[PDB]
Amino acid sequence: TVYRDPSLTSAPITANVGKYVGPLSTFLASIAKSAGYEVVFNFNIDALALINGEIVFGNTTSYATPLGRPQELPAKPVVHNFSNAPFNEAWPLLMDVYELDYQLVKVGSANVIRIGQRPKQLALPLKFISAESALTAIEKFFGERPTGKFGLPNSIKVIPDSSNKRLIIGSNSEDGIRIRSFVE
Amino acid sequence: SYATPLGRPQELPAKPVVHNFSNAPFNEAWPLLMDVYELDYQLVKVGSANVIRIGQRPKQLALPLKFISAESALTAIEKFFGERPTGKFGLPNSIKVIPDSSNKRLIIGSNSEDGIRIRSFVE
Amino acid sequence: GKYVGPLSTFLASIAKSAGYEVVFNFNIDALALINGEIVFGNTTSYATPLGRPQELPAKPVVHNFSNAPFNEAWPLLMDVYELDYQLVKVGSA
Repeated sequence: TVYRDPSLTSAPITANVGKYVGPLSTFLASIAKSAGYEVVFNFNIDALALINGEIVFGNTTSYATPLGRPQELPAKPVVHNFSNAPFNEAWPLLMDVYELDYQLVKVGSANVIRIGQRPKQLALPLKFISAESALTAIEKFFGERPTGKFGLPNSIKVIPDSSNKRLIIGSNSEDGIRIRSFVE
Repeated sequence: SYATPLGRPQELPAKPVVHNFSNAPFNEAWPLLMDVYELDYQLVKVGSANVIRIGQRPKQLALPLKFISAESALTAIEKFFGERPTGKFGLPNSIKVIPDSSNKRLIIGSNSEDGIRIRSFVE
Repeated sequence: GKYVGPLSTFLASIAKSAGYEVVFNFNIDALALINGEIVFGNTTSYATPLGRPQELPAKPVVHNFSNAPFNEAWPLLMDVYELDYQLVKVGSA
C-alpha cells in the first residue's frame, strides 16, 4: 500500500522525534534497521506481558510489568524518522497513524492546514448472514460491550464504531470469517 | 529469588524477551518474531524507503467439527476450561466453533481437546 | 504561544519544512501517546499514555502570521474559536 495526496508539496523533508521506551519495541525496529526498514507501531507494544532479567531486577523503573499493562495498551508511540521523504506522501501516512483528518485553507499567499479528527465510522456489507444475528455474534465475541465500540444493524449491513485497531482485528476480520455459505 | 515455590500464576502468560541471532536471514527471522508475540505487519512505501506497520493479530480461529454437534462440544469445553475466563470465547455455529484466545490457549485449549472428542460415536 | 506536547510540536514543524502553517482544531496532545521522554521525564510530561480525554476538546492558542491580510485572517480565527462579530461606529473609529 501507498499513501499519496496529489494536492500537497512534494519537496523532501527530514525529521526525527522520540525514543522507544520498552525492551521489545527497541529490539524490534532495530533488527529491521539492519535491513532497510523503518518500523512503525500501531499500538503500545511495550504494554504487553513481558518478562526479562532487566524487567524485574532493574539495571529506570522498568516500564514493562510482567503482569502486562492493558490500560496503556492502545497508546501510540510517537517515534518517527524521515530522511529525504516527500512531504507529499509522508504527511498522509502520519494522518493515518494518529487517525487525523486535514484540509487546506488559504490566508493569501500562504496555505494553512487545518488538522481535525477523523470520523470513526465504517460500513460493513453483509453477503450471506442477516445483520441481526451478526450483531449478536459480535456482542459475544467482543463482549466484556465496551463503550469504545458500537455496532449498528441495518438489515443490509452493520456500522461498527471504533478506533483503527479495533476496526481491523475487530469486526473487519470476524465479520470476514462468518460471511460464508450456510449449509442446510 | 523470583521463583516462589507457591507458583505465580498471574505472571504465567508473560513472554520472555530473550533472543539471539547470528547471521540469520531477516526474510525468515522476522516472521518468527511476529508469531512469538502474535503481531501482524504490512509494508508501506514512503518513496525510496519501505516502512513496516506492525499491528496486532486478530485472535480468532475456526474449528471444523466432523462427528459431534457444535452445541454439546461447547458444553464440554465450558466445563473443561471453566473456572469461563474472559480471555476465552466459544462461538457455536452448528457446523463449527470459533474459539477466541491467545496463541497458547489455542493449542492446549480447544485445538487439542476438540481433537480428542471428534471420534466415532458408538451406539 | 508555543505547542505543549511532543506530537503537536513534531507535526506543524515538518510541515514548516514545506510552506505550511498547521492549525489544530483540538488538543492533539491529549491523546494516548507513549514515548521515552513521556514516561521518564527529561517539565512533568503533559502526555499521559493513559490519555487525557477531559482536556481533549481544548483549543491550542498557537498562531503565526506574516503579511497576511486582516481581511481574510480575521474570519479564520473567528472560525477556529467559533466566535461571531459585528461592527459598530463610535464616530471616526
